[PDB]
Amino acid sequence: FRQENVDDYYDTGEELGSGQFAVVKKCREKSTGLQYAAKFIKKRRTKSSRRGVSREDIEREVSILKEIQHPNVITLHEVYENKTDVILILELVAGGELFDFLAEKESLTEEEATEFLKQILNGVYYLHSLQIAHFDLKPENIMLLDRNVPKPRIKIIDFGLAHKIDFGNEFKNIFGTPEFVAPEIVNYEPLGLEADMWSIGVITYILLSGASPFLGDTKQETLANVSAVNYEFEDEYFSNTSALAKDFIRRLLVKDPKKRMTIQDSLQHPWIKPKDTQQALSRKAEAVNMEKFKKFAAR
Ligand SMILES: [Cl-]
Ligand SMILES: [Cl-]
Ligand SMILES: [Cl-]
Ligand SMILES: [Cl-]
Ligand SMILES: [Cl-]
Repeated sequence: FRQENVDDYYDTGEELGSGQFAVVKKCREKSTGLQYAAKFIKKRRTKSSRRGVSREDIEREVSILKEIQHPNVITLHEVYENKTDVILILELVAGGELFDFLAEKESLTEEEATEFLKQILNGVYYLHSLQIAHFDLKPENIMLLDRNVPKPRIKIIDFGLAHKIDFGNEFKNIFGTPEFVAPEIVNYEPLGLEADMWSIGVITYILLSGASPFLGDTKQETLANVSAVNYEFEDEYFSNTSALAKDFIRRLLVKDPKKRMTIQDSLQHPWIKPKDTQQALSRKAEAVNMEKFKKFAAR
């Protein structure tokens, strides 16, 4: 990584987000005027310290980011390192979270929802073609490049949990968001590209209903709901939903990863690519709107 002072080359500014051991700031490159997002990742530095990320996990995220180039995945521009942090200069994605943008609309049909879902599928299809599992797919990691344009472009971000799956599975404990992780993550079982497909099922469920399918009243209950595949198309939220949409979701929310729909099959599923007009017109049904997001946020 570049062992120089990032401040010699960039002006940094507004914080855009921060988790544990990472903060993301807006920045501008002095030599070009172009804007980026700078992600400062705290290194733990010593193996016995608990005050940061393993420099090896960082190395993994950077090596994956350097390989990927696709219009629905975030681009890596440059990497700096100082004694305390590794700093990723990333493509700036400023349009906000997809679901926040969708919460502003009065109405959304299934057909409209698939135009955004298809961009997610396209990005994940690229990743899985490279045998890369993202492992942290959830609404907050699905951003918009520009929310004003007629067809906004989706960017998948945050490759902090992403792994190359060269053996078909990896045996590592993944600490993801309970609502969105697959049962094999909850149960500390071997993990593959299939885990992303589960997360896509959860995102799609929310995309049509405004409700979270496995969200329980305690964190452990949510994890148990996931492990038991306990969800329902509650008629309060899925009254309008087409059978094709429910079939697409049903084929992703499957406990056995080997029986789950693949990214390739999901792109060929009739809900995504209708085979006749009867199928296509069933996607005129209502997806999520402004009132469904607020009906479930009321809990
Ligand atoms: Cl938000
Ligand atoms: Cl990270
Ligand atoms: Cl095992
Ligand atoms: Cl069901
Ligand atoms: Cl299959």
